Amino acid sequence: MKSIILIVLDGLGDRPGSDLQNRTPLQAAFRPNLNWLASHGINGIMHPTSHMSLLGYDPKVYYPGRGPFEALGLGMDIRPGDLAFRANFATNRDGVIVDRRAGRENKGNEELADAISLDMGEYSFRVKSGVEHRAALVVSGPDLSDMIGDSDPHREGLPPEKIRPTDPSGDRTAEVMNAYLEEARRILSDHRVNKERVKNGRLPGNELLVRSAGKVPAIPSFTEKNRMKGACVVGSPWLKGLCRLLRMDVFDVPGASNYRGKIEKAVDLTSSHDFVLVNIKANYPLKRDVIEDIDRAMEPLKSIGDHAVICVTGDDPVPIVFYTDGVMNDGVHLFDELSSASGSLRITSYNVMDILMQLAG
Amino acid sequence: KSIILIVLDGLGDRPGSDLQNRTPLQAAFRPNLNWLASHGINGIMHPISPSDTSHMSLLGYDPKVYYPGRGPFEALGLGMDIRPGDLAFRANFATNRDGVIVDRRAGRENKGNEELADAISLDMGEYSFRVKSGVEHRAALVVSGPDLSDMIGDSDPHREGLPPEKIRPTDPSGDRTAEVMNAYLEEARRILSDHRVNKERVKNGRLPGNELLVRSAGKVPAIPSFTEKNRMKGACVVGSPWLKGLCRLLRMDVFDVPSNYRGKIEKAVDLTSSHDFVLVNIKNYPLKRDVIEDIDRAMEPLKSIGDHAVICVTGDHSDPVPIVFYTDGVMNDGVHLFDELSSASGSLRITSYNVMDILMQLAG
Repeated sequence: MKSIILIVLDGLGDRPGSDLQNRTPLQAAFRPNLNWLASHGINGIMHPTSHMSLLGYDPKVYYPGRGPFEALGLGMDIRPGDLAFRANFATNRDGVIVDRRAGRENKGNEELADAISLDMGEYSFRVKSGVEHRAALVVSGPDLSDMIGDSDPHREGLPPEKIRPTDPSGDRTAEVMNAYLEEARRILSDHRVNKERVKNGRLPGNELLVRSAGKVPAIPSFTEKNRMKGACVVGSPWLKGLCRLLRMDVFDVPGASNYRGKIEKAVDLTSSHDFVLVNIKANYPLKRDVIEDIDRAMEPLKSIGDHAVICVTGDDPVPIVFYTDGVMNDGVHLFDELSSASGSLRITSYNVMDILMQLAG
Repeated sequence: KSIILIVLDGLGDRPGSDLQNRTPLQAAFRPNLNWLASHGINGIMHPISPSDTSHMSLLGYDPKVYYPGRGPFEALGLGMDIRPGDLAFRANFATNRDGVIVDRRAGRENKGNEELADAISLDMGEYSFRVKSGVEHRAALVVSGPDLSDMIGDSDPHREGLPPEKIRPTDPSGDRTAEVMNAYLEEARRILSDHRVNKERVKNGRLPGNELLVRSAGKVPAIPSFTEKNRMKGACVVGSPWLKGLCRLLRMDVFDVPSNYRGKIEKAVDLTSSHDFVLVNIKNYPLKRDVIEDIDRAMEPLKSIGDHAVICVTGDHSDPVPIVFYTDGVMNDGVHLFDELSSASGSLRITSYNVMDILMQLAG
């Protein structure tokens, strides 16, 4: 049975401009490889995180929630049953939140994240810091519930709130979370980065203010879910992050853009994997030339039809094209927003993975 | 208790007058490394006897057996995944004007090679062929299938003026592999010769890469999992194609953070929550000093994770190196500084072989 390569082009669709003579970047672009794919394949229009459905997981049964999402955004590996918070490094002089953002200071934020990444009891606390005051906290351990309130008072002038239950399933999490917040409180207050800050007249981040608690749900392995072996040629911390949540191997291949390498690598993994998602990227003439680049990097694809199925799709409604060998052509000859609307296919994020499994046999 | 093994790769030794007759390591402001030496066991490790790596024996593999082979290793260095049972060759794109090898390197032209590499990467039923291209004429072929043999010769004749060699079996068990290879190479030279980049070369008075010359056929042996060899789950925080590829060989999870010492160090620390072993590879005189100082800053988190991890730090070469092992309640053996001089005062006198032992028999 054949392998699958699903290539998602971010940004595509777009609208016409009189700059490209009232055509989209996609219809303006010299795109012979994508056009070839179209003429030798089946064609259509797809519409709906769109990336998660594509991978065959209904979002909203499986959507992990904003907390864990941030944690994904900031490197960081969560697991089902883990509790995630969005966090701010903030200032707390004499028991009142004076600046929920610690002036948006960044220096040292990294060592402060580490210093308050720890274990206590059966529990494990991970903090990682992003841009300015932004940060994420991931807790893991027994009994975790997202049925709790926020630490963040939501405005200057209030003390940090004690976490409260919400409903009685949260009682444990709250007791545990208030005890962690205190712990982090002293460590933060005592750290040299912050003693440095007061001296030099800067605002210290001596509170980790947490909010938007979200529990990571069931989420079956990629294998469990789709009984196949999965790889992502993805650059972007959250996709890299999500792919690892579902246990698919990840490969970056960046540059010192590198479309060629991402396609060539995705073709390589065809040897050792059943399914390879490769995610592309994200002024009109420029948008055009970028597509023309992308198309040149796609020459490998026309010849693996005997051993892989190839899907290209964008990410309201976006073109989609399916090619493998022995596929009967739709009658569509170009790949773009108009011409592809004459395709036989009218599908949804969710049908993609099915059509892919069938073309593969 | 998890293990983080930090290999300081290319550890500037040999004293220099510039640093007042001290080493880069000895002159570097090293409080974190030194902290570990104070709170731990110290000594000198002798990397394994007679060779591009001592990393292999740290992950607990005797490099005498299951060294992959020069073929596989080339492929490994171009970022190609290999698995047990594949055949791997070093390769050159070459010019072949009517049956004779005229330039064994296609003049070192690189432009368009990767597309040529692609066009001759293909499934021919039960066998699969993957060619990736490197700097200049440099290439590798990996071939996958049932019962390949490396008991075969070379397609490369080693000098200009001769024809490409048909592949001969060097023993009865390579007769099948030779039949497959010769047909593939004939198929390949027909694809190449007709490609647009080679046509746009003869057109433009350049040297076409119309021939794949293969040599050093090597079959990647059985090689246990990392879990199979060591009975734990491992990850590598490494950049560097060869090392990443080997890590995928051993079936460990590979992670590449991209001078992000801090970030590699703290990714390793985050991985200790879900992996029992994590390998981390870090790659004039005052500048070398100032790098070691930059590395030392990155190791700040390590100071506080000994309650649930074991930290080890050594060097490697690019000749014995310093090594320090730390965890909670280890029993400091009296050395206070990390460098190739003061680490000699420590208790430990060991080889790369011994490292797994000290680690795992120290994590409980």
